[PDB]
Amino acid sequence: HHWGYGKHNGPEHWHKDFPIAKGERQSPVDIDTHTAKYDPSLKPLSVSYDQATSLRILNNGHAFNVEFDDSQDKAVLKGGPLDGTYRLIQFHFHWGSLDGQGSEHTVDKKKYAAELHLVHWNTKYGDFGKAVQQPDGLAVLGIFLKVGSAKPGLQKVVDVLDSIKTKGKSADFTNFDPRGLLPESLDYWTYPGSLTTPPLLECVTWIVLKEPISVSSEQVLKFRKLNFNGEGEPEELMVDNWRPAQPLKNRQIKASFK
Ligand SMILES: [Zn+2]
Repeated sequence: HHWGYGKHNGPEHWHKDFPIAKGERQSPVDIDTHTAKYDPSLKPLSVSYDQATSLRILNNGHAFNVEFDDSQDKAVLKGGPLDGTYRLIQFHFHWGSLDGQGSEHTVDKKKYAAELHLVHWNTKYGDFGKAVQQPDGLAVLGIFLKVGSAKPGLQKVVDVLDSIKTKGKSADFTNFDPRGLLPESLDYWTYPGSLTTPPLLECVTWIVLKEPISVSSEQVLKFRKLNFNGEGEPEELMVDNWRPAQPLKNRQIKASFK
C-alpha cells in the first residue's frame, strides 16, 4: 500500500508515512499575486543549459523523469534568490485528467493544465542525496503549462512516452535540450518550500516563473496515456499526479518583478 494519488493513498494520506506532510514549509502553495512583494535585491535568474547532457527517461510510477548527467558543472541554475550553484539532475511534470487542473502551484487560485519542475541540487553538498538533507539543498524551477499552441521543444519528450508506458520502464534519451522548454521571460516568484512528493523534505528554494509556456492539447493528451501501474497490471492512467496547495504558514513569497 504505497503512496500515490488515489482515493486511498493520495495526498491526504501522506502524512501517515511522512509526518513532515503537515510541516511548516510544505509545497506547493497558492501564489497570491497581490501579497507577493516585489524585492529589488533579487537578481536575474541565471539558467545555463547549453552544455546539458540528458541520459534517460524513466516512468517511476508517479511521473516521468528526464534525467541528466550531473557529474560535472554542465547545466546550472544560479543567481535569482540563490547563493551558489545548483546542478540540474532531472525534470518532470504534473498534469491533470482535464485541461482545467494539473498544476501544483496556483496563481490567485488559478490552476494550469500542467507544471514542469526542473530539479537542481546545491553543488556545495556534493550530490543530490546529501543535498536533500539541507534546508538550501535544492533549487526547483517551476514552469506552468497552458493548452494552446504546441511547444516544439517538448515534442521529442512526448514522442518517447509510448516506450515508457508503465511503471519501471526507462528509455535512452540523449541530446535533449531543456532550453526548448523555457518561456521568454525569467520573471519569477520565490519562497522556501519542500519536495511535493514523498519524502516531502523541506529542502527546496522554489523559483516559479510568471510566464507559462503553451503546449498543444495533443501534447498533453499523450501525457495522459501514461500508466501508474506496471506492465501486466490493471491499467490506471497516470493523470492528476499533482499535490494540492498547502498552507503558507506566514512564509513570504517574493516577486522578482513589479
Ligand atoms: Zn514535481
